[PDB]
Amino acid sequence: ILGGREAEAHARPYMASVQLNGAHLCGGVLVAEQWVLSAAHCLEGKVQVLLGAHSLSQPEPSKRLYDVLRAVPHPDSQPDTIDHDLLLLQLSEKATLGPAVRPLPWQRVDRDVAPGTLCDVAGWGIVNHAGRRPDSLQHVLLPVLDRATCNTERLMCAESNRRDSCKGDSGGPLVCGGVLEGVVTSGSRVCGNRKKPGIYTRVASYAAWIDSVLASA
Ligand SMILES: CC(=O)c1cccc(CC(=O)N2CCC[C@H]2C(=O)Nc2cccc(Br)n2)c1
Repeated sequence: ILGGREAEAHARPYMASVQLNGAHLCGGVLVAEQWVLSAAHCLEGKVQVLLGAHSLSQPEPSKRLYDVLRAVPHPDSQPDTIDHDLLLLQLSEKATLGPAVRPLPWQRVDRDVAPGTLCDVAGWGIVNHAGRRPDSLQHVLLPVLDRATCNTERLMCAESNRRDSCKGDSGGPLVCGGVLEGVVTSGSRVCGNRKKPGIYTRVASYAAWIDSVLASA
């Protein structure tokens, strides 16, 4: 997160760190007891998911790491494209739920969020252009852009004027009126430059796919 603030410990109880050989790689969103949604290129052998966390290193009563049982990228995702950039991860067991670990409802109705609406993006991605990795969760509020300024029906844009998502925030949520609307893209892009808006996959565009994966296993 660039130009943001430190999040309040555990106030975003859906927030997941998606980790690869022990280190944070991507954000994620607890959407059911045993399913975290992230982005497709968050994949590249040993994948895990930390729930209930504010600090990645420090001891917290709610922190729980989990093994991943199944990794389901969207079938139409490609390693070199930003389309269909979703990934579902089934956890090893169902998450121990509490005030600090709670699934986030996702938008099932396929209407765009109103342009100008500020939505909340949280993550452990880089906080500057030198690559600094924060210990504790960060967030920033970002105004949503109309479709034509964005320029897919399946993607949505947010302003990137200093305040922005960046490397390592990929796969984490964009939240608007307490509902998940967006998942941060996992393709490379310049951050912090108002002329290159943030890109987030509209989850409502993929209600059929998600369900069809959350039916099973
Ligand atoms: C969303 C966006 O603005 C943006 C910009 C540039 C780059 C990216 C891509 C991105 O992040 N990834 C690609 C898949 C792995 C993940 C990553 O590289 N994870 C990571 C690496 C080092 C430190 C940290 Br913390 N995380 C997104």
